[PDB]
This record gives sequence, C-alpha cells and structure tokens, in this order.
Amino acid sequence: LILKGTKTVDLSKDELTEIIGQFDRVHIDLGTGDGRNIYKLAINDQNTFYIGIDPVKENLFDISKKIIKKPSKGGLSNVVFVIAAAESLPFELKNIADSISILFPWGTLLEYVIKPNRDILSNVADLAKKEAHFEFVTTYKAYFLSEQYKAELSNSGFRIDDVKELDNEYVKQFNSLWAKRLAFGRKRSFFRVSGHV
Ligand SMILES: C[S@@+](CC[C@H](N)C(=O)[O-])C[C@H]1O[C@@H](n2cnc3c(N)ncnc32)[C@H](O)[C@@H]1O
Repeated sequence: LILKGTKTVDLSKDELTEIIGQFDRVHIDLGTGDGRNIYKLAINDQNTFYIGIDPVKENLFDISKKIIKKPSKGGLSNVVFVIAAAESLPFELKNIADSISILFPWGTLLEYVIKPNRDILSNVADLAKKEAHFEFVTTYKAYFLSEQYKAELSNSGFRIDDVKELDNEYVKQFNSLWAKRLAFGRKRSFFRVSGHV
C-alpha cells in the first residue's frame, strides 16, 4: 500500500525489487510525516532509494503530488511512500534496508522507541539488512546509555554504537514543518541513538 499523488495504489514485492535494483542503497524513514525530510534527502542522493512510512496519508499529499511530477518540474524517482503503521509493516519490506530512521516520533511510535517495545521494534529491525545503520531522534540522555535500555534494544535487533544529546542547531538540516517548528522553537534537547542492526 503506497501513495500515487493523493491516490492509494498497490505495489508488489515484484515491482519494488526492480525499482530497487536501480539504486546502490535503500533507506527507510519510519514515521516519515510529510515527506519533506525524505524529499530533501532524495533530491541530493540520487543513488539511494528512499522509502517513507506513515499511516497518515493526508500529510503526504503535497509532496506525494510533487514527486510524481516530471523531473523538470520537481519530480523524483527515488521516493516511495508506504502507508503502514509500525505495528504492521508490509512483508515486502523485510530485510530490505541499508539504514532505517525514526525522526521525532510522537504518540505510539515515540513510546515504542522510548519504552522500548521489544516486539514492535523487532519488526523495524526486520526491515533491515546485514549490518544496516540505524538512528532514533526523539525529543520531549542518561536514560539512553542505561544498560536496561541498551539491552532491551539489542534484544530487538538494535545495537547502540553512539548516543548523543543534541540541540536546536542539529534540527536545521531537516525540512518537515514539524522539524522547523522545533529547530526555531524554544531551546530543547534532542536525543540521537545510532548504531547497527
Ligand atoms: C512529529 S510527526 C513525524 C515527523 C517526521 N518524522 C519528522 O521528523 O518531521 C509524528 C509522525 O509519527 C507518526 N507515527 C506515530 N505513531 C506511528 C506508528 N506507530 N507507526 C508509524 N508512524 C507513526 C505519525 O504518523 C506522524 O506522521
């Protein structure tokens, strides 16, 4: 289940695999929001295939509409938007990504990261290949380096290598409206848990 314009269509494992073969790397942005972060990402890295996942199709309408245009007028070919929720990822995404990403999640995806939820998180790891990079940027440090958290994450397939506390400046490289509200909002701490699956 993917987004063509503001339309919902069907993509097979078949067609996905072809599209993918034309790119050196595949990247998943779970909880992608409005596609702006991905769009920026895709425009600069034409050798990475990008997949954004979000169950809320309406926030993607504008960019989904934009990526579908001609390349002369804003179109892109390295971007697909999947409409699925973290608690039921499509089978066609197993063992597919070189790097997975969960940026600024909220509601339940925030909790699945923070708690963490071993079962759901494990499905996210399942979307990843051999030694695929990962990245988790939450925001509301010592909690993330705890042993209970680090080992709750291993258990799911997520091996922590680095854990930085970040600030507003870091968030300026992102394009979503949400990320801008936070970048130029009040001073705040953003947390980044990166590593290999
Ligand atoms: C703050 S917006 C994310 C913004 C985008 N990731 C960014 O960094 O700008 C929160 C997003 O998380 C998504 N979300 C919350 N729970 C989710 C879940 N369980 N599975 C997938 N997406 C989820 C919502 O759909 C929403 O689009």
